[PDB]
Amino acid sequence: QKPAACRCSRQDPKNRVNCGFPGITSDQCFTSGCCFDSQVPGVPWCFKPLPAQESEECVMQVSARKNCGYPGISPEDCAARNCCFSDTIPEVPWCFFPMSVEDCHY
Repeated sequence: QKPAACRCSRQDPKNRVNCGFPGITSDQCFTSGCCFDSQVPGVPWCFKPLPAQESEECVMQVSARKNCGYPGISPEDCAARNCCFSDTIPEVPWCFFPMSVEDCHY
């Protein structure tokens, strides 16, 4: 169902991964659980969204993560400094700064 904007907004157009069959409409794309955008040329207009998070300020591409914790920092201690926490991808910052959800459009 319509992924929230930052899951869409926050991806680099060159890293979009196709979603939907070809000629799928805005609505079918969004309701397929993907992102529609018809303003950037040359890239998929119906693409898969970023993995969600509890807060949308924490949603970005793994590479845009700036470290905010330290090896082993607890999810509780990571929250105390008002940082995001995500232990799903290995070998990247599990505690990183969030980014103000505002750049986030469709």
